[PDB]
Amino acid sequence: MEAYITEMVSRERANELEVYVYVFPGVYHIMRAWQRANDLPLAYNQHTIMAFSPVRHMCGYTPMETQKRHINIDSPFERALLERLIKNSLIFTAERHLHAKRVGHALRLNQVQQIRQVIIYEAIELYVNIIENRISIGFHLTHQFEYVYTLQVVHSNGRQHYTYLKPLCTFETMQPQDVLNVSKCIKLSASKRMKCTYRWIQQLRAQYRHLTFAPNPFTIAQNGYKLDQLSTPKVHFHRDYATVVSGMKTGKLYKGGNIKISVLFDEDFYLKHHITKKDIYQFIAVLQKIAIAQGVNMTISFHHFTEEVEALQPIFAQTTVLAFITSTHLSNKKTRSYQLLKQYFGGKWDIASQVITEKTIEAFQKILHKHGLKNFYPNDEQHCLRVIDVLKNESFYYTVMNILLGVYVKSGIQPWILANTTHSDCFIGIDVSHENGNSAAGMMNVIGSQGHLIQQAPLNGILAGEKIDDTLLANLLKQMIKAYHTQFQRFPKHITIHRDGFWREHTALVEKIMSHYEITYDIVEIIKKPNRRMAFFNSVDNTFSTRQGTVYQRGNEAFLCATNPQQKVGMAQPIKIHQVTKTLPFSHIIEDVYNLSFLHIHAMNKMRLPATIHYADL
Repeated sequence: MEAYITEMVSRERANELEVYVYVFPGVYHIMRAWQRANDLPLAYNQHTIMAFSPVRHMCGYTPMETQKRHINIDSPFERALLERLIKNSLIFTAERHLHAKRVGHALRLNQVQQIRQVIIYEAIELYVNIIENRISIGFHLTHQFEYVYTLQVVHSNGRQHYTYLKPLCTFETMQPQDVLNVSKCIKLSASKRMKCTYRWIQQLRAQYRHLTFAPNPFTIAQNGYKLDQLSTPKVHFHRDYATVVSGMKTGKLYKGGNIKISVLFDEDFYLKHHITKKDIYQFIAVLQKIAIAQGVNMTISFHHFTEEVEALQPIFAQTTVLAFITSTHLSNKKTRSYQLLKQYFGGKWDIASQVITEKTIEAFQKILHKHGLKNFYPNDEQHCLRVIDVLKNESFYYTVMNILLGVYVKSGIQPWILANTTHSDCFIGIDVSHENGNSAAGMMNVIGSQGHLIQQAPLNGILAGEKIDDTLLANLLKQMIKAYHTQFQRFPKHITIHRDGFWREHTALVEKIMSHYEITYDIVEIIKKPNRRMAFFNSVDNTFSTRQGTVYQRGNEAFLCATNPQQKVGMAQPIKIHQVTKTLPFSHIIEDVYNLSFLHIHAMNKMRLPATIHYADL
């Protein structure tokens, strides 16, 4: 089985709820005075105050008018007020009958764990919306942290935020060793999460009276959603391969080439860890043999380095660098080497995935010893081939590719593309945030039908949810259209614009440009943190399971599950898709979004976002 969602819809339409409305000649103290007395939930907007029951024993003030009415469906002012009132009523009943506590933006609800000096509480988060005259409540389960020791530049007291008597607990203020334990403890499975949410939510509705729900309101059939299953697209290496892994194991890359590498080796591998010199040569020979088997000619240049004579680019000058550095120095963020590596890689790249550390060398030695191939000449072809064949069937194999792909993207190499064209012809992506959602430097990408990059331009400013300037947006759109025209000798007939976040730009300018060049277009918003979860329920074994490529569709909104994570990492996080323009069918939009996410050419494991809004810097 049964599709589920962390959502629930009441059987009472928003225009059949009777409310008391008071108008005053915005006002904030009036609500507080009326809420302290008579102990009732309220809401306000501007000078208007809305409540569910008639207020009695007023502290003061004389409203211009008092009414017992319904609301106006078409009034944007009377809908946000009712949403606020419903959310406040839910918080009221949760805080009274369920003993929850309003902290920050969520409600602490119970106790789960304590690690060292940190208590971990589970907090529920509620969202109320009015869509097609129906009230829908969505909810999320998160975790909040609190230090246990009391004081004998930021301070906090429960919900009271005296930020500048115990201190606050945040990921920024965590100790280096506490982060790993906290992240491990926060991890929850699909069944644990989707049962802990449902238990508390269905306890909430037992003590609620203003709205009524079905006995089983969490099924997607009770929410107006429609289920869809999407097939996995094929990829192209030199023919049609069903899976990326199969192509990487027994295929030739889409584009080859030659690479000159300035290998960066740290001396600490010898002074402290006692690693033999020939081991580095053996590892490099293995990598070169694999690359030559893939059709890429890795050519070696070593560069034993320390902190002297850095002078910005130390010895590399924006060339491809193979990194050898100890994990103990990698963990230390204060080290200049880690900062330089981050600057060379960028925000999108993860530092620890493409860097060879002593742990990788130790695993290579363990494999070599355990298979009786610890002594082989690097220059011997048969020995290297046997080592490759041994490593092909191990779990270490992935790691090797995580390095090779790492030096393939940065060297202007395209490993694979899509084997079939999408429904649209060109994709323009505007990425102004990290993968989790936190803001970062902006980037505009242009992608063809089968996923090959066309153009890429930086975007400055846009620090926090700001509309892009009209002049800059027009210049960028014209530049990308001209780039496509130059490369393809034509003009696109359909362009999809993927936006990271909410669309705040001037749609009239886009319409004018598209009509000037006679190009049809669509605008789609992708939300990376929908704060929702989706799963299937099996009653025979009574568990919840997430299946990759699953679509829930309602109106012009959709939820997409595009990953299949293991039970060890956690639970799959969905993607929200919203269509603004109505030019193309929305199912085709969802399918294109799903297909563009199979272009994780930077890493061996599948990514969550489409490549339009998740792409490396050049």
